[PDB]
Amino acid sequence: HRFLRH
Repeated sequence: HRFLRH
């Protein structure tokens, strides 16, 4: 569930 967010 590695939901990146930058």
